[PDB]
Amino acid sequence: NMSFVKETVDKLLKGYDIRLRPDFGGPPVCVGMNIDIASIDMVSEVNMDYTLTMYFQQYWRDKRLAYSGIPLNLTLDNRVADQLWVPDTYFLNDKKSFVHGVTVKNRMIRLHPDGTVLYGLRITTTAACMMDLRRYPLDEQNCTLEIESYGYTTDDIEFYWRGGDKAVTGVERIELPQFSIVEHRLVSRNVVFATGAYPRLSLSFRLKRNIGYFILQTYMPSILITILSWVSFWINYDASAARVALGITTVLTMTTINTHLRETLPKIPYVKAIDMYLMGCFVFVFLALLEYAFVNYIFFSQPARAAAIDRWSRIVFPFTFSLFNLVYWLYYV
Amino acid sequence: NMSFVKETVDKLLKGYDIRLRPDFGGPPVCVGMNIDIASIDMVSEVNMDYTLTMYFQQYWRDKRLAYSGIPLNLTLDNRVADQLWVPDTYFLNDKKSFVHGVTVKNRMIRLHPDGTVLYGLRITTTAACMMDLRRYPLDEQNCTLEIESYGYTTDDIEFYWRGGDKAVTGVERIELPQFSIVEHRLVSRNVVFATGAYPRLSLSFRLKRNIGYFILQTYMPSILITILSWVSFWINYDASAARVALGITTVLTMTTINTHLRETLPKIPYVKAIDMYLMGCFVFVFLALLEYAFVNYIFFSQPARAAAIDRWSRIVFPFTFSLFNLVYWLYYV
Amino acid sequence: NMSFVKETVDKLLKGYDIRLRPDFGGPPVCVGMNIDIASIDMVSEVNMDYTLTMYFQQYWRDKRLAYSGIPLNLTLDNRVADQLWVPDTYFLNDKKSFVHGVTVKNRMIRLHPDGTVLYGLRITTTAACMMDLRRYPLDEQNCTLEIESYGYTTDDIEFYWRGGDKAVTGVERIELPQFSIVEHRLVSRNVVFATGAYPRLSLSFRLKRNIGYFILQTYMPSILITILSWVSFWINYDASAARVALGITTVLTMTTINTHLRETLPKIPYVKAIDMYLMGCFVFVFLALLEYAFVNYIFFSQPARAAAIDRWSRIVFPFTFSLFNLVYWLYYV
Amino acid sequence: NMSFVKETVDKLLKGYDIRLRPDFGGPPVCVGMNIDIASIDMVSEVNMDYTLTMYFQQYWRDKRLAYSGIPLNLTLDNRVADQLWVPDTYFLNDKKSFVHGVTVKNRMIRLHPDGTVLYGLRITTTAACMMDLRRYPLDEQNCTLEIESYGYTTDDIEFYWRGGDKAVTGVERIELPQFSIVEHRLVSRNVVFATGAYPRLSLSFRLKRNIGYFILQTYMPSILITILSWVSFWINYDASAARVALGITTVLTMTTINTHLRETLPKIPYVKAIDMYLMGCFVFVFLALLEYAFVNYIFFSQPARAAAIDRWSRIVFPFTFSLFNLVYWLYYV
Amino acid sequence: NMSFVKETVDKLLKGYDIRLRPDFGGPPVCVGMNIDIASIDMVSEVNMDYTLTMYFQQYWRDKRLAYSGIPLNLTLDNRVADQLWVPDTYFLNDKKSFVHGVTVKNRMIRLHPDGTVLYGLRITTTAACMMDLRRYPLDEQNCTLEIESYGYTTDDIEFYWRGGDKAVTGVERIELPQFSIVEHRLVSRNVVFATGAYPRLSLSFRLKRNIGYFILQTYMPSILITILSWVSFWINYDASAARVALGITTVLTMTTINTHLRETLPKIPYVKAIDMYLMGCFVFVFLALLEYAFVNYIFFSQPARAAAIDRWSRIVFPFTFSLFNLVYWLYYV
Ligand SMILES: *[C@@H]1O[C@H](CO)[C@@H](O[C@@H]2O[C@H](CO)[C@@H](O[C@@H]3O[C@H](CO[C@H]4O[C@H](CO)[C@@H](O)[C@H](O)[C@@H]4O)[C@@H](O)[C@H](O[C@H]4O[C@H](CO)[C@@H](O)[C@H](O)[C@@H]4O)[C@@H]3O)[C@H](O)[C@H]2NC(C)=O)[C@H](O)[C@H]1NC(C)=O
Ligand SMILES: *[C@@H]1O[C@H](CO)[C@@H](O[C@@H]2O[C@H](CO)[C@@H](O[C@@H]3O[C@H](CO[C@H]4O[C@H](CO)[C@@H](O)[C@H](O)[C@@H]4O)[C@@H](O)[C@H](O[C@H]4O[C@H](CO)[C@@H](O)[C@H](O)[C@@H]4O)[C@@H]3O)[C@H](O)[C@H]2NC(C)=O)[C@H](O)[C@H]1NC(C)=O
Ligand SMILES: *[C@@H]1O[C@H](CO)[C@@H](O[C@@H]2O[C@H](CO)[C@@H](O[C@@H]3O[C@H](CO[C@H]4O[C@H](CO)[C@@H](O)[C@H](O)[C@@H]4O)[C@@H](O)[C@H](O[C@H]4O[C@H](CO)[C@@H](O)[C@H](O)[C@@H]4O)[C@@H]3O)[C@H](O)[C@H]2NC(C)=O)[C@H](O)[C@H]1NC(C)=O
Ligand SMILES: *[C@@H]1O[C@H](CO)[C@@H](O[C@@H]2O[C@H](CO)[C@@H](O[C@@H]3O[C@H](CO[C@H]4O[C@H](CO)[C@@H](O)[C@H](O)[C@@H]4O)[C@@H](O)[C@H](O[C@H]4O[C@H](CO)[C@@H](O)[C@H](O)[C@@H]4O)[C@@H]3O)[C@H](O)[C@H]2NC(C)=O)[C@H](O)[C@H]1NC(C)=O
Ligand SMILES: *[C@@H]1O[C@H](CO)[C@@H](O[C@@H]2O[C@H](CO)[C@@H](O[C@@H]3O[C@H](CO[C@H]4O[C@H](CO)[C@@H](O)[C@H](O)[C@@H]4O)[C@@H](O)[C@H](O[C@H]4O[C@H](CO)[C@@H](O)[C@H](O)[C@@H]4O)[C@@H]3O)[C@H](O)[C@H]2NC(C)=O)[C@H](O)[C@H]1NC(C)=O
Ligand SMILES: *[C@@H]1O[C@H](CO)[C@@H](O[C@@H]2O[C@H](CO)[C@@H](O)[C@H](O)[C@H]2NC(C)=O)[C@H](O)[C@H]1NC(C)=O
Ligand SMILES: *[C@@H]1O[C@H](CO)[C@@H](O[C@@H]2O[C@H](CO)[C@@H](O)[C@H](O)[C@H]2NC(C)=O)[C@H](O)[C@H]1NC(C)=O
Ligand SMILES: *[C@@H]1O[C@H](CO)[C@@H](O)[C@H](O)[C@H]1NC(C)=O
Ligand SMILES: NCCc1c[nH]cn1
Repeated sequence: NMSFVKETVDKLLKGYDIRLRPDFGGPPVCVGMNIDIASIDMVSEVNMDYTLTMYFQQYWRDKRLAYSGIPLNLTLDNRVADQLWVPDTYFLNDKKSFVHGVTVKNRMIRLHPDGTVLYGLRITTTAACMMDLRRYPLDEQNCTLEIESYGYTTDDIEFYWRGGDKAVTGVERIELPQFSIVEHRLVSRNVVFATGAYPRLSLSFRLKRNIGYFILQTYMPSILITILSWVSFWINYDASAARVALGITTVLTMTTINTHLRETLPKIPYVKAIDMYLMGCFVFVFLALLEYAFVNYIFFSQPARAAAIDRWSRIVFPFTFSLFNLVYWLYYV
Repeated sequence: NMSFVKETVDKLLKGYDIRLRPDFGGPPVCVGMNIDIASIDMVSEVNMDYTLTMYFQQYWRDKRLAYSGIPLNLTLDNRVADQLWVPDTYFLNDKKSFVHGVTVKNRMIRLHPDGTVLYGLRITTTAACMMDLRRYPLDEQNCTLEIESYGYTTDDIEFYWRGGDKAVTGVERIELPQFSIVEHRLVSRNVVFATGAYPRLSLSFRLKRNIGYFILQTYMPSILITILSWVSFWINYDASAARVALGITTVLTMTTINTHLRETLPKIPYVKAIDMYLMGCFVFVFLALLEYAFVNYIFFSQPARAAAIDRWSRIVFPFTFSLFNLVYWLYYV
Repeated sequence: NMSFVKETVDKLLKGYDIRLRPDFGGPPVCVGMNIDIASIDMVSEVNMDYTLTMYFQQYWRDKRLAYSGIPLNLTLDNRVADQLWVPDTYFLNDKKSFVHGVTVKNRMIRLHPDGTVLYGLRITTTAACMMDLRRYPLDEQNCTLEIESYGYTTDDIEFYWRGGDKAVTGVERIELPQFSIVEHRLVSRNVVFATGAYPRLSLSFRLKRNIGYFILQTYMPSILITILSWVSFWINYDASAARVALGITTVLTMTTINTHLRETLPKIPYVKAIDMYLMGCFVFVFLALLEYAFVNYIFFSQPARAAAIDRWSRIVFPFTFSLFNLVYWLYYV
Repeated sequence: NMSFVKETVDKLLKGYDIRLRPDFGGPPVCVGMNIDIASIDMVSEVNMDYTLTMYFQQYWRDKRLAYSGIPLNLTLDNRVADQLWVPDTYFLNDKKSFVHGVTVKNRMIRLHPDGTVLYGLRITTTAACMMDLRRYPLDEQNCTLEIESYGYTTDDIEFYWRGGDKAVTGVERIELPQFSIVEHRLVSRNVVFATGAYPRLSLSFRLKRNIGYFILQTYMPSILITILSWVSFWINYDASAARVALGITTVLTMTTINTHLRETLPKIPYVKAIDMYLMGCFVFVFLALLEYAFVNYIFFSQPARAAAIDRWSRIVFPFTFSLFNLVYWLYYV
Repeated sequence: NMSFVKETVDKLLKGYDIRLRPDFGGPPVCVGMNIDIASIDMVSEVNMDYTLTMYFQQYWRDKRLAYSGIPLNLTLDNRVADQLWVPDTYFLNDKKSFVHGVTVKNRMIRLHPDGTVLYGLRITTTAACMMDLRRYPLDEQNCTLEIESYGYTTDDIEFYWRGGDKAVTGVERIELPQFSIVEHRLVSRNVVFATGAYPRLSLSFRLKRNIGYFILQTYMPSILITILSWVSFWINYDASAARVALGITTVLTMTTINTHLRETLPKIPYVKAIDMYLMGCFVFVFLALLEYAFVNYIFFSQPARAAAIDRWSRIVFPFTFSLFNLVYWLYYV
């Protein structure tokens, strides 16, 4: 009977003060939370933030909304949520979050006979994640979503994960093009500020970055250019022009590769591992050119010593570069 | 008689409760749906999403809105839609969507004497499509648009296509630049979540990326540079300058092509077939240059051995390149 | 008497029903439309759309608003437009449009003694224009703005241009940095959909691109680089290093030019005219380098043959390039 | 007495008709405008528009709001501006303007005992400024802001700058990194349209561009490269490789500079002064290389003629470049 | 008893007039402001602005809201903030600011028994901060946040930091990668405009840029290229091709590095210190090439003088560059 249900809803909402929390002046209202992660849209190191779309649901108990005589759970229209009390839950570290509004506001209100209220939203947020990219791209990020009550202290509200360790779902279905979610954690605690103690929930992901693309697109050209520089040591004895032309081509190619690659890398202004590796390759080709210059300078007066120096460099350069490569791949793994 | 129509409408809306679905507590309301796709703006591989503009239409029946004495269809102003009940339909896999509002909100409400309601919106949505670019650019994508009620379960609402396979129209007129609509499919089903069973409609497009410019511009340069690296072998000593020029040209052109195609392609992190093809061609030409360097170094010592190495390279390099190309092509096509 | 005018307006708006169109259940209400174009902000080929700012004016006759005793055209505050029926006019091919709202909403309501209503808005609309860049940058586009009633069919409303071909003004004052408006047309007709017949207005512009910037930026440097690559023919063959360096550097310059210019071009899936010209220049310079390689290979055997080949090249390359330029410029113009 | 002030304000607003302008049916209302420019955020040549943040104040007299018994100016809350008549003032040439809304809407209403109303807003407008970049980067631009009534005509409203030439303040404190505000002018007039005459105010700035950055980073590298190209003439003509490499690498460096400058400089579909200068330098280096080619071709038969041509080139090329620079700098300054 | 609290609140708001400030026509209302800074999202030199997120809390006393019988602080729902009077506080140097509204408007209202009101917001604002980038990338910037009453003068409202110097917290926790916060200052004063005197609060940060990234990616390549241009000196002057090619290769590499760095570095329209350093390095390599040109011109007639010139240059160029670098690093540090 629609008229009877309308009468019940009007009776519930009449004399109902939306400005007062449930059990005002009494025990805090326990609010449980569920997060169904639809998808992690993207992760950006330039802005150091990740975009996250989720179904965020809050469960609590408002005795003023308890009804009797109806053996049903009333799934009301979303607009009635504007006439109820809802927790002032906000995301601590978000930068731009919104609730989808097509074709209507993605909002669900479900009343229960015992006064229990379920309130669901579909939120696309952009949470800030500070990233330690000193080991980029061989890095590992820990990005968290923080949930807190904005106004009410722990004396008026409490947050708990509804469902224990399985309160957050959908993480296993996330397809991140570059990262792999190694682990996710749920944390509940109380934080302290000048006004008092606030409840706090935290959903943490550990993202591990794939390195195949960097290996097959970033390091390999530099290694090949270094080998091409090494080729110079086995070019004639008096090729004062062809050998220096090969070195010139090597240096110009190294500069072009570094410039274009840094263009194809995030513009974050601090030293990274790939920057160190490219600097090392540049220093190595520069040292090869310096060795050629010194050999050419001493070639006319002491040809035997020049040839000996060239032969010794033929071994020293690959060995020193391999030592540097080993210490680099062991320092960053 | 506008006065009589206005009185009838006022009687219809007097006592109407938008917080209660039609036939509340009884059978679920069957909501039929039509989509008329105006156009698809773009299918971005970088963000893995596609923009779609459509004339979404919902058809249902609310017996509270049935009117008598007017043997016509009441095409009311869109604002009356705020005073009625509308389903909480939302697109499950959208990242941003809006209803156009110029000059007025693009919205149509039509009432029939038997309580039938037709509700039209003009919606532009950026729906997420997780592409698979392993076989890029010869891959075939499948991008879907999902439609699902938010709050009401199957006990309160049911979805179906109004017109069978003719429910969605305008697909054949989609002017996609880089894709072609191979086939569009309409699916209806139910999905069980922790909160119950919900209806689901799906509109899926299969897109075959046009080979075209990709074949005509990407693989051919690499093949030609490999052919040049081959023809660099049939060089005697007196034409050594020409061989040096050919080798340097091959290396520089390969590097420039690699950088250009890694800068002017959708910046997806993970590797793909084209990347492996380009790296293989680079490796082949680099190894050809290394072979020339070894031949030049050992030419003075044992010219017969150097000539034998040159001839064996002439025999082997095209054969190995052809084997690599065939295994790559049958591994991806 | 301001109070008397207030009483008259209140009497006009007392009992007025916005949800019902004028002449409801009778002849369709004729609406005459004027457009005063302010400027065309941009015409993006990347997004294939143009931004257009205009004053959109609608003219109809709602006899429910007819008043007597005040021989003046009542210019009312724009907010009263929220209390009147206005046509659900929308733009068929827009993507993102809005009405400026600073300092107030750019909206104008003017009532006339015979019930005539004039309703003006200032609209900035991004209309999609699916271009044809096969002849880029010598193309001639045709971009249209489509105006249609959303909910009401031709039985309820009938659009027409108020003033004939003079219904659209401000075309001559449009300042397009790149294009030049050749012609504009106004079309009025009816279009049939499954929901009935709808009025349709179309405002079409034909835009002709200006090629001077592309002439100086691209077409001249490519020609100069090709002519410079032709220099190697006059250089004596015995100076192998000079010709090798010239060919390699011309190839590298052409590669850099092509890469930068393509990166400054959209990713449409077909080859434009400028791409054809750049590819032709690249082919010419690469062929000159290969011709030098062939001459340096065969000069040891038959020096007279090599000299004859060079003397033939000095005529063939300029003649072939002149023929290529002639066919390219005649084909596209 | 707060209650007495509340009663007076309510009596002022009781029976107030916001739909009618003050003194309706009589003399037009006089609106005096002040602008206090906080900053000019940016100037963009790509979009040809400038961002402008201002305090915009309007002064008029509505005798319906006159009150007695309170010898004080009533600074009311901004929300009361939604209950008062305000002029429909808009900016004729803006594209995206808004009123700031943190913490509250930046808006001020001040009522005077004689009924005078002062209405202040904080507006950030992106105004469209057409620019003549024929003399970029040596150009001087003129950017205007147009203020006009939308609905009311000269028979209903009249604009005048309040304070004469001191109406607009804050101009001297504007800090444009690239421009310098030479002058600003205030103009008041009437514009005729099909709907009658409308008041119009215009605040115009004349901005002169700073050229130090363009001298350091743009002209100087080109001049240095052109000078470096002349090194070829002071090298012995038998060293074919050295001079060929010099000419071709100068051409390559000039191409790199030109392309990267075009990428960095704002996009424009026409020819600028800087482009003319770059093309001139390119022509000079191209002619230097061509002259060297002529010398290398004719040196064997007539070494005396080759030496004479080299001496004439040494005399002419610096002289011709100096003359070209002198005429270029005299024409554009 | 929640009904008692509801009655108390209704009595508080019975007849409350939001349009009137507390003690209207009396002493000015003291507003104490606290700021809890969460993070600084970015600091931009292209736009000269920084993004700041903060908990902004205002403290004042409204006697109209004083209540008795409830010995507790009433933390109300944020929506009640629309039913009270709040200061028209705004930020004087902001460009785009908003209050986060997920899952609700991040806003807090707390009423104290003595009528004291605490009103908190969570605000993200893009505050303009003009920068003196002459010493970039070794500069120290000063960015200020200005807080002022928009409509009320010092006769009606007074701003003061609440808690003394401890009014702003969270500064030490700001994680800026590129910059490093040195000192933050709080200033309180009154400014005088044409209308009257307005209160003003200012929060100033002094940021110091970090130069390690610039040193290891922007200065070292130039230093290495200059050292290579030096090593060009030790080649005997007879070899024209080698020295000429090395000098011009250094010039071309310097130009490419400069252009790609200007692309990667911020695009500000005026001169910095890095630009002067790059111009100095370019001048050094240019002078090295010119010196070799002079030596190659005079080597045949004056071999002793040419040898002496080379020997002297081998010490002069390193010494001159060392002096230039010492001057540069002492001037800017
Ligand atoms: C990314 O980085 C963040 C930190 O920046 C990590 O978050 C931390 O996660 C750990 C768990 O892995 C948290 O440690 C746990 O804190 C709980 C809360 O402590 C508060 O409340 C208790 C009372 O309930 C107080 O006693 C305490 O002082 C705090 O006020 C504890 O309840 C947990 O205790 C668990 O272990 C102990 C033994 O050590 C047992 O006795 C307990 O029963 C229980 O099992 C625990 O200490 C830590 O607080 C988090 N920090 C923050 C800032 O959130 C993320 O985990 C990381 N990401 C990933 C993927 O790891
Ligand atoms: C892009 O990729 C998506 C998948 O990711 C494809 O979507 C699938 O489309 C197929 C059809 O092409 C769907 O298969 C159909 O499912 C219907 C629903 O079945 C569900 O419900 C029933 C109970 O009602 C369950 O028993 C069942 O397990 C499912 O949960 C079926 O009714 C269909 O059956 C049809 O065929 C059978 C014979 O095979 C007949 O007996 C039936 O009468 C009927 O004709 C059918 O099986 C599939 O469910 C879709 N997947 C998803 C996840 O929705 C898109 O098609 C693809 N894009 C393109 C262009 O192809
Ligand atoms: C950019 O491209 C668009 C098309 O994509 C062009 O728009 C077309 O413009 C032409 C006119 O130049 C339009 O053709 C005209 O259509 C009118 C409307 O037809 C409807 O109404 C009539 C009855 O009035 C019906 O019979 C008909 O079936 C339609 O329902 C016609 O009235 C016009 O008639 C012309 O020809 C007849 C002879 O056949 C003459 O007697 C008339 O006097 C008149 O000359 C005409 O047919 C066409 O419809 C437009 N296309 C679309 C899709 O609307 C733009 O012009 C182009 N841009 C530029 C700048 O040219
Ligand atoms: C950027 O470029 C714009 C133009 O595109 C410049 O704007 C022009 O500014 C000049 C002033 O510098 C304007 O000229 C003045 O116009 C006034 C208004 O005239 C109108 O209204 C009067 C009635 O009030 C009518 O009679 C008249 O026909 C117009 O309809 C005049 O009052 C001014 O007259 C003054 O000078 C004359 C002599 O020239 C005297 O005889 C008068 O007594 C009086 O002293 C004057 O003519 C011009 O109108 C503006 N253009 C436009 C389109 O409005 C900007 O100045 C420029 N930017 C900068 C920084 O300079
Ligand atoms: C970034 O740049 C801004 C400026 O753009 C700097 O802001 C300035 O900060 C200084 C303090 O470091 C301010 O100077 C202070 O002004 C106060 C206000 O003076 C007015 O009001 C008093 C009465 O209260 C009048 O007497 C006076 O005439 C003014 O009308 C003073 O009260 C302060 O005095 C304090 O210091 C002095 C010693 O310097 C003591 O003798 C006093 O007893 C007292 O302790 C002081 O003079 C200045 O006004 C600010 N400028 C602006 C425009 O706000 C930032 O500091 C800078 N960033 C950083 C990190 O430094
Ligand atoms: C209405 O809500 C109640 C409470 O959530 C539902 O009761 C659940 O019923 C399922 C079995 O159907 C049990 O497994 C759960 O444990 C019950 N919940 C609790 C808290 O005991 C009830 O099913 C719902 N009814 C409808 C029609 O939605
Ligand atoms: C009101 O709308 C209904 C539904 O579109 C119209 O009924 C249709 O009439 C056509 C013939 O004109 C039939 O082919 C359809 O099958 C009918 N559909 C239904 C659902 O009945 C009806 O004609 C309209 N009213 C008027 C006066 O035209
Ligand atoms: C709460 O206080 C109100 C107002 O005094 C009173 O009417 C009501 O009866 C009280 N409720 C209880 C349970 O005492
Ligand atoms: N243009 C009227 C609405 C419509 C057309 N097609 C589908 N819906």
